[PDB]
Amino acid sequence: MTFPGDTAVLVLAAGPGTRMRSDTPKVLHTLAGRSMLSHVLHAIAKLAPQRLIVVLGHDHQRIAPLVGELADTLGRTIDVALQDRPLGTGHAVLCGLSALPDDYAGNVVVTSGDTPLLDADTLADLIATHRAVSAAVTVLTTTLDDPFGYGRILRTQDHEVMAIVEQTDATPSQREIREVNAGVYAFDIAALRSALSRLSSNNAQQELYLTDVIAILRSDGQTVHASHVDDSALVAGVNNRVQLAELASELNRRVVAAHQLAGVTVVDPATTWIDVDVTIGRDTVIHPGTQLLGRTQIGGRCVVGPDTTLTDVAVGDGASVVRTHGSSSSIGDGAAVGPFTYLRPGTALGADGKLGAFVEVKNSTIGTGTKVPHLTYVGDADIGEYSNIGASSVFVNYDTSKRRTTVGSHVRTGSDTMFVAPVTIGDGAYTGAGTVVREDVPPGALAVSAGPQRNIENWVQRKRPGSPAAQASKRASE
Amino acid sequence: MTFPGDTAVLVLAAGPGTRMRSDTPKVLHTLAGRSMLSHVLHAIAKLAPQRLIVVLGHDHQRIAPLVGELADTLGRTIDVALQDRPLGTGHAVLCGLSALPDDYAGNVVVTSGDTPLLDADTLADLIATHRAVSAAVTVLTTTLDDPFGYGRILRTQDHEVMAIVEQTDATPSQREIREVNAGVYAFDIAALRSALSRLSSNNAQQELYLTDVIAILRSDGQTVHASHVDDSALVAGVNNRVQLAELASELNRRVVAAHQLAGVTVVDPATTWIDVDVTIGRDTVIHPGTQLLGRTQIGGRCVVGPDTTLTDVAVGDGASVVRTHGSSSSIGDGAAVGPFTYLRPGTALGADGKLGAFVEVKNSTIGTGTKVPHLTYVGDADIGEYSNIGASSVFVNYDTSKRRTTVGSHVRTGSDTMFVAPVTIGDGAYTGAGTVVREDVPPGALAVSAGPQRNIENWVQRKRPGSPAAQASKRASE
Amino acid sequence: MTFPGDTAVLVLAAGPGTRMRSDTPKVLHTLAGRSMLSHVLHAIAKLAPQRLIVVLGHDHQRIAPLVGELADTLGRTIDVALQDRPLGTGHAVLCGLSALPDDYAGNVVVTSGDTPLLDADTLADLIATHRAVSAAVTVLTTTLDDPFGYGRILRTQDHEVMAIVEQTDATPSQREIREVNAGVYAFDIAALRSALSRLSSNNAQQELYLTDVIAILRSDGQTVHASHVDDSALVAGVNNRVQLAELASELNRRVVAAHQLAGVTVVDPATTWIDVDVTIGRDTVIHPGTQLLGRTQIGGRCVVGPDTTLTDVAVGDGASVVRTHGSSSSIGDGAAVGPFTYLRPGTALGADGKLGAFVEVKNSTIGTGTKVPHLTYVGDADIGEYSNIGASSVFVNYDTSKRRTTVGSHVRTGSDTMFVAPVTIGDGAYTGAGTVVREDVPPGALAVSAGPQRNIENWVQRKRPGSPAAQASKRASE
Ligand SMILES: CC(=O)N[C@H]1[C@@H](OP(=O)(O)OP(=O)(O)OC[C@H]2O[C@@H](n3ccc(=O)[nH]c3=O)[C@H](O)[C@@H]2O)O[C@H](CO)[C@@H](O)[C@@H]1O
Ligand SMILES: CC(=O)N[C@H]1[C@@H](OP(=O)(O)OP(=O)(O)OC[C@H]2O[C@@H](n3ccc(=O)[nH]c3=O)[C@H](O)[C@@H]2O)O[C@H](CO)[C@@H](O)[C@@H]1O
Ligand SMILES: CC(=O)N[C@H]1[C@@H](OP(=O)(O)OP(=O)(O)OC[C@H]2O[C@@H](n3ccc(=O)[nH]c3=O)[C@H](O)[C@@H]2O)O[C@H](CO)[C@@H](O)[C@@H]1O
Repeated sequence: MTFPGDTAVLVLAAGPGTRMRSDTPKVLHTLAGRSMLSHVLHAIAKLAPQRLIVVLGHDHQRIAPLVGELADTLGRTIDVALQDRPLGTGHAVLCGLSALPDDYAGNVVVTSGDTPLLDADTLADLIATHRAVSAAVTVLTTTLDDPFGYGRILRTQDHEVMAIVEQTDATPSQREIREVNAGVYAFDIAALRSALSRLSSNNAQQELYLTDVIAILRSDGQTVHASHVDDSALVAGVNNRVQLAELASELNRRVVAAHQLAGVTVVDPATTWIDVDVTIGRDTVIHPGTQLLGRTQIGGRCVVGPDTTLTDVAVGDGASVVRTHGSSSSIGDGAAVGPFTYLRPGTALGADGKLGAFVEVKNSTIGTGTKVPHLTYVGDADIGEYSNIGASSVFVNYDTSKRRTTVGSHVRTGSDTMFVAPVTIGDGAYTGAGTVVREDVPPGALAVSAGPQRNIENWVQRKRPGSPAAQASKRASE
Repeated sequence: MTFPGDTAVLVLAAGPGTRMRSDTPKVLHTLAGRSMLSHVLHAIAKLAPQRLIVVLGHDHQRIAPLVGELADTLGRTIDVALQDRPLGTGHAVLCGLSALPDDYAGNVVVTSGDTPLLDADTLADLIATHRAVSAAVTVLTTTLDDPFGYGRILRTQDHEVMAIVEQTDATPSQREIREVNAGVYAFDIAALRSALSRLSSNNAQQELYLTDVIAILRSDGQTVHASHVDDSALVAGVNNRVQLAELASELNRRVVAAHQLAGVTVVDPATTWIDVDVTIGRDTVIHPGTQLLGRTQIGGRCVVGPDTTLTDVAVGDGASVVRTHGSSSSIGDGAAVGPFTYLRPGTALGADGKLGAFVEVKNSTIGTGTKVPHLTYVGDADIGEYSNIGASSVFVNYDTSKRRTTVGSHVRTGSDTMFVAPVTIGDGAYTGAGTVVREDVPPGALAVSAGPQRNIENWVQRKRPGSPAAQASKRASE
Repeated sequence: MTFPGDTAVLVLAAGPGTRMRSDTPKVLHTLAGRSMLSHVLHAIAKLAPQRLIVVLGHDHQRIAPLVGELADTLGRTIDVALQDRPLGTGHAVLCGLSALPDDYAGNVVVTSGDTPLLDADTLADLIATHRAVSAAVTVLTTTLDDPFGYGRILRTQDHEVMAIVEQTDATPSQREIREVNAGVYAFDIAALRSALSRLSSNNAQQELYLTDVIAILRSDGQTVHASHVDDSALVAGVNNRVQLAELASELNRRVVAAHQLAGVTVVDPATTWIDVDVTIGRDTVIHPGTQLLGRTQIGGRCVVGPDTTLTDVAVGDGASVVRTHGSSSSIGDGAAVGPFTYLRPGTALGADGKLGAFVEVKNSTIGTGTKVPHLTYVGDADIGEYSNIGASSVFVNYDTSKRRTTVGSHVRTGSDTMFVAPVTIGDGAYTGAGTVVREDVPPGALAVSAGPQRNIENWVQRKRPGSPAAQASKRASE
């Protein structure tokens, strides 16, 4: 942050990713609310290289679209190079180069589409070191407890880099090496072209190994330079779903920490999932088993969770959102939502409103200070202020009617009222318990439909004789 | 996988397990859906020894039954040796031997009933090494950060094994040894009998230590061989509930990983509990706070969780099961269940069906494409296809009547309908909101019981004067 | 446990705690159900020093009250020293000394208000070592992977302590030191006064560093002694919310372990939060995603969770409390609560009672063997024994009426009954489904209000023509 020039970045993304066992292209799997690809491109764009090229393989029609979207989001131009068949990483670099002017003179940085955690600094350091050491190729390495599967970096006691050897081609002895190839490079474009031209597919994998390039350039008498990255997580890639979840977990730790340091109490970081676009205000407390997803925004002094999932929800200041499942909705200041509350898209709850337990709202607006405390569904309706919706009620329209039920302010509807849409209820109106409202109700009016209660006096003895409820017999002689 | 012959396995399980502080025999505590005992016997049977014997103690009537069950499940014969009083591990081995022909000539492998994670390879390697080194006794060891409580393996600089010393009998110096006895052995039966005969109870515990046997056989000039196990977890035992939860956690990690590698996305492995018999199809996504228990089976391309608990539930392909608690039930392809949904035993939901929020179903069948979206209980009933059960409804029978309410296809029942079982509703029937159905309803018919809505016009002012709902007064002059 | 005399303890708590980014004083943030301050004072009081003094800063009116409360709770006297401005830790010690008689002769122990995990032993060892070594000052140290931010303890090869150097004032070389100052001290009061008098504010922070005192006393030719604490967590302090959550997590591990060792099965310790005052009986099983808060007490042989949150709830023996959110309530032996159940303050559920799914109770008593199984709200009411409250019902009073609805024993109320408070229902009474009870109901009586079901026979064809529910047409010709 930022890059020099002219710098061109290739992002290899044309591998089959068979180890994911997925019918969804590897780079499109997500963590923290962005696909791996989106993560990679966001970091790269922040460095603003002259050219940004994504090498894609056979399923490129499924991916190029996303790339164009990111191009626009990122305010820049991102090109696509094709590689019909995965003949190797080296071959992929060729294809990606084919999208540069044959006379390109800038540095060529190579990275992968499956390293979500890679950051601006690590890249900027990479090129900087590459220029300082006047290297023909610079390669990022890191050390792993288990180096299995990755390229072993061969050094002489000199610490001089000799070559990179793949897991498949390595000897048992070489496999003990725990310093591995990160797969992030900086090249002198001419040396890169030269070296690539000479690759051979005589491998355990019979492919064209981009990694062979550090060996040919050693042998060319060129400057070959490795650069160790300590924070190995930054350089970690995703080849299967085990590694996906580990990177997800690790990214999540960093996002949660940042929030904690900015004044957010997270009781249980290991159990609080927060996407990268989420914002949270000061002195807010998040309880365990909570996930805040998409573009969710929480104000200050809120209490969220436990066991709460919010996608693209906006929460004002001083609100409580407990054991709630919700998406695309707004909760105003000092509102109380939960526990056991479901908000569907389109829900807007005003300041000091209350959505209680076993309440669901979809596409509804609920005015300041209004309470829907119990066992109620509110669909496609607008409610006013300081009203009180009785328990066990339902606002529903049997459709595709786009007419909305309307309820005024200071209303008090009775337990078990069914509102058949579309209907209009006036300010300070009441409804009787067990009322079916099919007709508008005037301000100050009382709507009712329930019949009068009648008592059948010795009914249990007569029509349920001998039962335990022959405890009426006990009660009588007492 | 598999074993040589003749090989006889003793499983010591006759200890009191006092450190569990439980009124339930240690080996019967569970993890990942099997008792420790069931885990142990499953691994052993896979190796198919000639003889399999379980030594049990005083509460053997509570355990022998389970053993016979496992015998049948495992397709083999498992014997029981008794040890009335826990006089020691050595003594337990005697008792277990008493169930072999006095002239038994095979190798005797000894293991414990409290090591759930022990695997086939570790055992097969054990006997193999025992035969190769022509050992009189071979003993599995491993190294622990905290070796507290376990037998210290004493070696000379030779790496030669000299003896095993128990925590209780060890010196402060010996206690620093971090290589410990795993309690898994292979014996030459004759040397074992010989050695056991000579044990003495002159201990800190005043018991007959099976471990003394490696010392007497050293002194006998017999071949004594230790075999180190690196993956210490495999050899970890459960003596208290701290260790139980650690092994549970570790087993769970391995089960989740396997699923991830086979193409299942688990967002949060630390918070996803999956029993050993559960199956999950490709590209399925499991969200945090989910447990899949018993013989639950999930198809492909499903979304399960967050906060979902399924025991013996079957889920087709492309289904969503979110914030659901359920057991012994089936959810067909493309069905949507949750959030906040409860399925009790006997529930069968057809393809493309929907069980919504704050819905409970027990012992009911629900046809293809049928929706029960809100606040409804469906008990002991059968519903047809493409129907729509209105919110806030109840299907209940006041019993022990085994007659089932029946609802046809393309039905649309109105909000707040109570169905008193047993009743039959015909295809394309409707019910009015707030209807109590006690009588059959013919196809194409409309059932209703609710009264007409009536409005009492200035009622709030008259019977609740001065209230905030004197906002009718405001409304009138506006 | 216990302390010698005369021993005086100063608790520094007058720092601004800016790194918390909180409008709530650092020492008042909580973990495991106690503020850091309450944790600190509880441990100190258990040692019973002659004098206990808390140094507070500008917001002391917000804290001194809590201190007085703890004074009473702890059965002792705790004084407050003021320090108007945070001029440094050394300066804070002065202020705290100002609350001792000018001729005080006892030892002075200094500790911080932000070290929740500090235990009795570590303190008792501190003074004991201080007296043994006849030290003028003894200082607790510990070793950290990341020593960032803490005072580096400078030793000569002698292991002799030379000085403590702060992060801000340390050299890059000194910063590599990973042995750090714990900020827990024991002093000879005279040497302490002497040394403090000579402090200088010529610092990177330009403050009066209590830490300089170990240097002046070295230079005084006094005895200076460091004491290493291995369990670094005991000596860990909270300066930001990252460290808060880590200590919370670590404390929680220790509390859960203790319970496990006393015979409580916790399936998932990392996901089970248990406050310090909670009690749990033998053979109880706690499932993942559970938090037991405040003074919650669980009997024996219970099943609690998953996804259960209890604050100050009392649970008898053999009860199941599953996916329940509850506070200030009681659940009797063998009761079944959940899943998806909400208990508000004042709820008392008798033995063998059942609160089912999507049920909420507030301030209500529910007799032995009574069942409220589905979709019901029970507010401010008293129910008798072996009754059965039908699904989809509501007990609610439209208020501030303190009269309580009353229901007798062996009652069976029908699905969709609304009870308008206050009302009285007699033993063995029944209610019809869809009944609005506004009037008392006599024993053995049947209350009803619902109208008779009527059928409109070809209604779908007539008033919804062409619809899919023209499957009545199909049904007719079949
Ligand atoms: C380059 C090589 O020989 N091996 C390196 C490669 O191993 P590894 O075998 O992991 O390389 P992959 O097969 O993951 O591919 C690396 C990147 O190149 C892409 N790709 C691969 C082949 C292809 O024909 N087209 C294509 O675009 C992949 O989509 C991926 O984005 O990366 C590791 C870091 O994670 C390094 O330690 C290895 O030394
Ligand atoms: C055998 C011995 O002296 N000590 C070993 C024993 O310690 P440890 O003291 O853990 O042995 P336990 O008391 O757990 O018993 C070991 C096994 O033998 C059974 N049992 C024990 C006593 C008895 O009289 N009857 C009986 O059947 C127990 O149920 C258990 O299945 O196992 C440890 C491994 O976990 C080893 O490191 C110790 O060196
Ligand atoms: C004392 C000092 O120079 N540095 C020590 C201080 O660092 P550190 O910089 O962490 O010290 P803090 O600023 O946290 O304050 C330490 C304690 O003293 C209190 N306080 C501080 C300043 C003040 O003017 N008034 C006041 O009461 C704080 O509220 C806190 O309770 O504690 C660390 C342990 O956590 C040690 O490793 C450092 O060597």
